[PDB]
This record gives sequence, structure tokens and C-alpha cells, in this order.
Amino acid sequence: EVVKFMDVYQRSYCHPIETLVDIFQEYPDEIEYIFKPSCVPLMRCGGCCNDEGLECVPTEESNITMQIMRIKPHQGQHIGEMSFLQHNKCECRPK
Amino acid sequence: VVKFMDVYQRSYCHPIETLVDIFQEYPDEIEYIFKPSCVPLMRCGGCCNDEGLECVPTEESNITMQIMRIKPHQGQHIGEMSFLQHNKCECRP
Repeated sequence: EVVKFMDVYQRSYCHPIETLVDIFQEYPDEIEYIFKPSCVPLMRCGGCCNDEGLECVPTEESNITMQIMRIKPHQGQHIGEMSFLQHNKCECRPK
Repeated sequence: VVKFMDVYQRSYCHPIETLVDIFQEYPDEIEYIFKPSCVPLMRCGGCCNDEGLECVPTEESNITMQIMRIKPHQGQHIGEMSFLQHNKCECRP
């Protein structure tokens, strides 16, 4: 049941991974609202470069659109379209 | 367009594949460099839709992986290292 070295080595290297991201951190100026769900699943660059001079970053991105409920306390709740950026490709490059 | 009941279902508290730094999980091991420096592990992630609660593990289990440890100017060796995985999660107070 032991994960072999080259398999961990290849699986953890910098690449797009489904990451749950808070909606409010992605749309900072919407402070009068609560969102449901409060976070969404998005492909984002992750992992290690295995070299302290490099860092994992997006090289290609694209939008995804989802129906999110927007709540304004004491004055209305509406399900609408919200768009987030996803990372289609990543690379390790200098810092 | 992702439909509302589909995002609402998939973003809720649950175990997700997460890339974790090894020295963060082994703080006492300051004399080594690890390769790879991070590992893929199932860990609780997502939102609770309740400001009162938090997504936490209710069931854990170990996973063993071959990791290289490097001790600068002395040696290097690929050996087994164990990490904790999350099998089940819940939103709690």
C-alpha cells in the first residue's frame, strides 16, 4: 500500500487542482452580501516545484459561470450568474 | 452554466485532494530537505454555509509514502514517511 517515490514525485508537482475558494475573497467589494454557497470549486495552480528558486503559476486561464444565491440582509435574495477564473495550465518559474 | 443545486452540493464540507508541505507536517525535522517537498493528501475542505460551524475531520487514517530525505553535506536516502488523511468530515460549532 506504499506510495512509490516516482508516483508521489510526479503527482505533487505544480499543476491545476480542484481548489475550494471563498466567494467573498474573489469579489471583495460585495460587503453588503452573503453568498450561498459561500465558496466554489475551481481549478487553480497548486503543488511544489521542488526548487526554492521557482514558484507554481498560471500560464493559461478561462472563465467558468455558476448560479449563486446573493443575499442582502432584510432586503432580498436572488439566484444569479457569477463568473470566476480557472487555471487551465501552470508552470514553475523564477521568483 | 453550473446550476445552483450542483455547486451547492459539490462545495459543501468534504474531503478533497490537497497538496501539503512536508516540513509543515514534520516541524522537528529541521535538518532535512524533502523531495518532493509536498504530498497529495485527502483533507477536509469546502464551506459550511453556517457562520457558527467549521469543516473538521471526524475520521482519520494514515497513508505511507516513499520520500527522499537530504542532509546537506552528509547523505540522502528514500525512506517511508507516514501522513494523516481525512476520511470523513462534518461542520461543527
